[PDB]
Amino acid sequence: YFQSMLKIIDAKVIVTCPGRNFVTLKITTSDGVTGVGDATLNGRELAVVSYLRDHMIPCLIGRDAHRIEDVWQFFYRGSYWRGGPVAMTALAAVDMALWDIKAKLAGMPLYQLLGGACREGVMVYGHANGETIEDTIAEARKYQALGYKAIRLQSGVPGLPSTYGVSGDKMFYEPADGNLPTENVWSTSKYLKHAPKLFEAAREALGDDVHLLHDVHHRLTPIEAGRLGKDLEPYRLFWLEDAVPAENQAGFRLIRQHTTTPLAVGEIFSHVWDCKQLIEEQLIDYLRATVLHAGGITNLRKIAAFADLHHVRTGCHGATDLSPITMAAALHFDLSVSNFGLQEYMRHTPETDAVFPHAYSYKDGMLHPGEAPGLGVDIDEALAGQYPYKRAYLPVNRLEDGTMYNW
Amino acid sequence: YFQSMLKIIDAKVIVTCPGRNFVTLKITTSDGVTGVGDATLNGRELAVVSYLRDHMIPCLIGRDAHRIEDVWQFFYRGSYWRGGPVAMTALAAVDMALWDIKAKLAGMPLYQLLGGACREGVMVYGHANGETIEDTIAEARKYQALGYKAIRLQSGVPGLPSTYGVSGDKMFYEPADGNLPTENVWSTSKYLKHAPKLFEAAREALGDDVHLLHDVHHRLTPIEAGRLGKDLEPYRLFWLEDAVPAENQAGFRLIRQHTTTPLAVGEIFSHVWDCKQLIEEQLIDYLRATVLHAGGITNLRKIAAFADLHHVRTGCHGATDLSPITMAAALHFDLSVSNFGLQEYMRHTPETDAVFPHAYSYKDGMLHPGEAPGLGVDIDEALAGQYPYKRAYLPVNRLEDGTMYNW
Amino acid sequence: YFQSMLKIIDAKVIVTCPGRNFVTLKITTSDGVTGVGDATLNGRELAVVSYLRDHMIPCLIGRDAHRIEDVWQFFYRGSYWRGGPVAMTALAAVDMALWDIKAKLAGMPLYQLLGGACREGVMVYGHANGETIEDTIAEARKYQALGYKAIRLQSGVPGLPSTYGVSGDKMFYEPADGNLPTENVWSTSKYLKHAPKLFEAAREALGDDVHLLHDVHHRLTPIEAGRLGKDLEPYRLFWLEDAVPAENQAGFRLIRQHTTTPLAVGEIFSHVWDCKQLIEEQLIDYLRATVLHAGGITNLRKIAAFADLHHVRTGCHGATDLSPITMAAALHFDLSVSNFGLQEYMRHTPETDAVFPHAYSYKDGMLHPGEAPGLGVDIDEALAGQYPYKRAYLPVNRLEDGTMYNW
Amino acid sequence: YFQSMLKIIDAKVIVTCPGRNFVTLKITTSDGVTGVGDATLNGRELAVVSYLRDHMIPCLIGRDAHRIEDVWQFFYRGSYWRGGPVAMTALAAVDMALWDIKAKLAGMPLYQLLGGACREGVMVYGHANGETIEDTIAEARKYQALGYKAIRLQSGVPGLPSTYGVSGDKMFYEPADGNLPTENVWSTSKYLKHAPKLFEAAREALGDDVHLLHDVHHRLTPIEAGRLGKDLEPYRLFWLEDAVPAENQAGFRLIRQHTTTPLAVGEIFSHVWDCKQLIEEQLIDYLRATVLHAGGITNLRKIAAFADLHHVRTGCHGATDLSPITMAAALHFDLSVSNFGLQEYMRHTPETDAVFPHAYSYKDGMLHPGEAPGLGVDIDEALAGQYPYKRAYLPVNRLEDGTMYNW
Ligand SMILES: [Cl-]
Ligand SMILES: [Cl-]
Ligand SMILES: [Cl-]
Ligand SMILES: [Cl-]
Ligand SMILES: [Cl-]
Ligand SMILES: [Cl-]
Ligand SMILES: [Cl-]
Ligand SMILES: [Cl-]
Ligand SMILES: [Cl-]
Ligand SMILES: [Cl-]
Ligand SMILES: [Mg+2]
Ligand SMILES: [Mg+2]
Ligand SMILES: [Mg+2]
Ligand SMILES: [Mg+2]
Repeated sequence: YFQSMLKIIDAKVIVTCPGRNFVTLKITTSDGVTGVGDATLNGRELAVVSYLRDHMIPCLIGRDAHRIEDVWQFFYRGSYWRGGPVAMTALAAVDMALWDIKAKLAGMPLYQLLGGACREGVMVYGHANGETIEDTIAEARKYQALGYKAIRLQSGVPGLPSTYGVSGDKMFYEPADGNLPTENVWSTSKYLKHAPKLFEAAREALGDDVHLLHDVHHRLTPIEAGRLGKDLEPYRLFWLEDAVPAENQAGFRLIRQHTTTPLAVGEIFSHVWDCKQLIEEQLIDYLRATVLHAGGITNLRKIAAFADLHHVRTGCHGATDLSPITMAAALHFDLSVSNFGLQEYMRHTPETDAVFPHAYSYKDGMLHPGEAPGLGVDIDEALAGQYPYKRAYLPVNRLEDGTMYNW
Repeated sequence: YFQSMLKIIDAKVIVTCPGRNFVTLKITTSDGVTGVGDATLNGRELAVVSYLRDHMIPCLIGRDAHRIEDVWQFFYRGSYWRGGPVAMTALAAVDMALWDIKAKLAGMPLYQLLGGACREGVMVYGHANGETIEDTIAEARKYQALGYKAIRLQSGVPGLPSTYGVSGDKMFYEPADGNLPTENVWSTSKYLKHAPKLFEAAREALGDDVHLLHDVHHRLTPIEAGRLGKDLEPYRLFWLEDAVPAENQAGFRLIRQHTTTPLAVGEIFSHVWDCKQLIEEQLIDYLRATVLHAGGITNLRKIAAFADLHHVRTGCHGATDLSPITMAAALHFDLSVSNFGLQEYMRHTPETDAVFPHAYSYKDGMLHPGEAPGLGVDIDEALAGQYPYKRAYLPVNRLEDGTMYNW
Repeated sequence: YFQSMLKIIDAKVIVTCPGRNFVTLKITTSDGVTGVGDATLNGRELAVVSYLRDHMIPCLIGRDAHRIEDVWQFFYRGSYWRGGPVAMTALAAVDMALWDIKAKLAGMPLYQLLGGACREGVMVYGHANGETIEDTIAEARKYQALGYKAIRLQSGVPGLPSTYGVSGDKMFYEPADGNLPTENVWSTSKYLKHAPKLFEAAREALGDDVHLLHDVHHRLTPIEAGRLGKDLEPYRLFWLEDAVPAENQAGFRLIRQHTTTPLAVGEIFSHVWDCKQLIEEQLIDYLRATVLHAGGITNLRKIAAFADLHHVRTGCHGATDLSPITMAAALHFDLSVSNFGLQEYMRHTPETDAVFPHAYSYKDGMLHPGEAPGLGVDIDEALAGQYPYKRAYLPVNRLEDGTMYNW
Repeated sequence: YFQSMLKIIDAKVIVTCPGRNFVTLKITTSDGVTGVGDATLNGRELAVVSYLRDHMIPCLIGRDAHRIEDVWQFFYRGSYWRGGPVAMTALAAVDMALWDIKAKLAGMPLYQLLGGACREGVMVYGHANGETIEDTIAEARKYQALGYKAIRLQSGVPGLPSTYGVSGDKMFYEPADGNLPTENVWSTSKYLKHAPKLFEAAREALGDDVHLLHDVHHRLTPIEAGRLGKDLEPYRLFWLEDAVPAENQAGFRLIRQHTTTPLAVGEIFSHVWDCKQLIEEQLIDYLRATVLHAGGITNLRKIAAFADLHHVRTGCHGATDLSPITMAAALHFDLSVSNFGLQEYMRHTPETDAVFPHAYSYKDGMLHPGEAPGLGVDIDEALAGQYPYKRAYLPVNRLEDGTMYNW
């Protein structure tokens, strides 16, 4: 035998909007084996397109496709300016595509390369939202009837025109809805009094077996989050998510000091450095970082092993802005990681599913990555060409006095 | 006078199964004085048999039997690969047997060498289990009627086919029941809601004088354990045991931060290094490490003196898989240690008692080691020969999704 | 496609002594694909044989061979008594054999599953020993002439009959040489004055390009190690190894405080818990834990990712008591791990190489795992049968006054 | 068999001055077996006499002599006002006498009850003092010629009439020489410049094999001690003792930060609380606390086990004001403790040896406790009656300006 080099002979970025924007990388190797990776960065999509097309891809051509770790370190260190959502999301696409290729050459679904199956499927949660508590609870009943064992509840705040998680969309939430960003208004005090009522009513209506989750969406200070967690303790939430802006990781110390409600954070994190203190101080229970926005399978696996030393479990973000390619990768990761916690699942539109055909599927409150070789996913480029990019921004949020705040 | 060397002239390992597996070491010295030690490691018994027969014993022959500490350091450091349950359990058998010999030469029950009696007897707890709370409480009444001042309560979790501590055995629990390991299924959420009801009903039925204990059996995360401890505070438990897997000792910081329910851990520990942080940070109230699995009388005494600097008391593990030889040693230790907390007591079968005749006995919620010279215990080798080894494993435990978990 | 279960249909333990004792596990799957793992625990070999044969293997038969992580967690948690050198070495054999199988099914050398190659080969060091400094330096010149870029130097201590690393063996050191353990005598003060002279002369003779290493072999206290490190600073050692017994991990704080000589430790570690504090406090530069004694490829990879957060690099132990099966596994690991530091290499005897035929090879100061599918190694069972087990112990070490000490 | 109570039927305190003051406790049990303990508190002797005669002894009469630990806790907790040199020295006499009795009943020298021998004898150091460096070195040569492997050096400080350790006594130092306390004058600056010259010359004259020690005698601040330790590093002292007054245990942090010279402290300590921080922070290498002044065999053993977790070794104080009864006890302790470091040995006068006949003896730089049953020591009461108490105080020390300072 000889070392086999499978050269990368081509790599391209495809942009499509089958209901929302998605950016995809497709790598082709010498013998025609291809791999794809998601590179979608909601609301800043084209920055990642240029990062890939104009800078990374020309360095990728002609490389040995087998050298996954080396390529990862090459782009991570070689950019000189290190990390960040654009670079790490661009790197995630490369990593996903190379692991797709690796598993195809091995003749196995990717999870078999990552340690094999640790569970029979991946528990998911869906998204119950409504303008009132009553509407939110009605939506949650539908998720129960659908076999979901875990449900995130989000309700409008009385006295506020809008809040995170509440829209006309039922089976998903699709926030990037402005040709310019939608402006929202916020009151912490109104929200803090209301949230516990939501869960009080929800437990009464829905019973104790179902797992209930809530996303604070970055809107509190640590002492307010400690209070909110404490008020929510009687309802035993599965997690309370993104309670406070987390750049200052020590901010979670006060929360942890004042409540036993479990804490989750990090859908926006792009590297281990965004959560190292959170994890090593046991300040959170679930890490929400994803293969898409934190640098691929390669990096998320490393982070998850670190998390497992500190009683932290995975709770990967799963909003519609992560394409089916991310979902495939995420599911191979979730099926094989020992310290799995929960997987978010917002349904994509039928058009998105058709552009990104995949083997994964839902059954009885669980997703499963399927048994096809590779990620078990691809892009239909002809169909993708029928849905041109359309600019869309995430909303922003301001205080009652106009102060710029967190959405 | 001259230094007297009492040479070890023989040492052998006897395996017997008078109801369950037991491994025993018997050392003979030049003048015929013998000592025995327990070497039983539930579910991995024969690994310790080989560790002793094939490696340790040949180094033991011809040594001065008086040099207890030196022999201890010889095997502990000399194995090169240090500690671990197999090695420390093997070393525990040696240490117990040498202390048996030492006390016999001194003409005294062992506790007289270890500082003398500090109490009139050793308070014990027994094991009330039942499929329902009602059955568990009925079992606890029987223990009260038997004079037990302390009782561990364990109840089935509704919606779960089985849980730790609950079986058809009443006066004891005998888990190693599989020719292969029994698989169990687990739900933390079902358990967390149920456990407090058990103790609410138990206090109402049983009154406030009796000490009530609970064994979580490794199944929670620190934040869940903090919650469970908090929910149990109104019932004033004597201890809440093995709340979380303890390899990461800092994990107990969150528990201690959120509850005043007293904490116990460590039946599986094999050395001081498994609990040094727990003790020095005052993260626990009772250490459950035993003479059998943490390296004998010599080492447990050292650990207990360290524990006494930090308000930690002994709460030695006492399941049926510790033979009467361990029980004898444990009782000499418990009677003489100043910072004694409680001793676990599961009754052995009549056949086990006959194979291991002993002076210790139960009366009015207490055990006492007896006044015979030595440990006050021996093995009847002829009777032991009538009960051949039979393979039996401890159960395992998995989450609802198949994830490998803690039993 | 369907989930493919490749059942384990057989597993056996083979013991052989082609120059020294080796224990091997061989797993056979339904279609005849086999994998092997090393289970050798120097000086306590047969304890691991029984741990595997009598307890683990019967649980292994009929399992899905693809489920590597699940099997790992099954044995690690399921033993109930957790970790320890016997259990983790037994588990390492299972893990190595399953990864061998996985890579064979994938049609790839194992390193391709673990991230691909990160380097063109694996830098090694050899072992220069001699009774005097002059003899040690003469031996080091031979290693230089052999293309070794890194060399460990160990010299006799004047006034002491023997010391670690110094024997009649030149291309390797084979300590387990007693039908009972050889007793050695030790003086720290003689050693502390002498070691720096060794390296002073060595730099003068050998130049500055070559990497020089030293193994303290557990013999100092932290303040003595700080002094020794300081005295060695002018000679810029690659690492100073096992300076102090490391059960108390905080012991390395004083060393780190007083010297910039790089530190390595952990050939004896069996799990991440033996080094978590060392790593997270940046108290060491190289972790010496191995796939053999710390629970296989699966676990060492996890530990290495943790190490990479803290500037720690791998420096895997490589003495002759790790069989060629471990070496193969270690090399696949070393080639693919990003934070590689150095690999120890003691040459095996020709008879050992013949019993364990392998693809890895040495060239110009580097080893390379080779490109065969799997680990690239196997056992020749017929030849192995010609070399029956022969009992052999590691030496022990005592102070000048007889006190039991560290070898 | 029945529990045997050996009642204490009498206990008395004998005061004698065979060269210096000694206080002794003698306990008699029902069958005539007796035990003795030292209660000497240099310079405050009669306070301990009254503490015993007037308060403790009447509570002792009629107690079970076998209950060593219980008696210890009885006096330690029961005094209400806890610890202190008077109470703990009084308690030490009781503990020594009870352990003497216990070993006599067992028919063994005491070390056999405390774990057996860990070494062939107990390394000691003697006391070289002189007015000049030259005289000090001349005295050290005599100790070498006597087979001492370790020697404390103390020299006069030029420009100062006197300093600690320097007197007309050669084989010992006998400071309590005032019918009122002798006043001394002190200059730290003169001392700091001089001490390193002493050891520079001493190494040159005496060679590198011999262990050299120095007693700072409480006279520096931490930053000065750090400097002195640093200046002494080239001469590799065995220890630097009592560098700073140690009530503030954190004071040793600065020393440890600035020097690798090993540190010893604690001849004056009366309980574990005087050194818990020193030990747990690894701020010292040798604990100097003794069986006499820190509460007997029972308590020193506990402290030594704690010390062994932190790389601390025993370095028991051994000045002439500890009677041969303490020396006997100390030697049984030193022979049997695993983490032994060194034992101080100042020779008693011939008259003292005759009043306190004993089995221990010196040979080749070592003491050995002997093989007689018990402590191997007694008091000759008739001879003791020939040497009436004579008041004698320890010296005091003041700064050049009159400021009260530390002797
Ligand atoms: Cl493109
Ligand atoms: Cl509402
Ligand atoms: Cl046997
Ligand atoms: Cl082990
Ligand atoms: Cl019930
Ligand atoms: Cl076999
Ligand atoms: Cl030499
Ligand atoms: Cl009197
Ligand atoms: Cl006092
Ligand atoms: Cl002078
Ligand atoms: Mg969110
Ligand atoms: Mg338990
Ligand atoms: Mg080594
Ligand atoms: Mg002194």
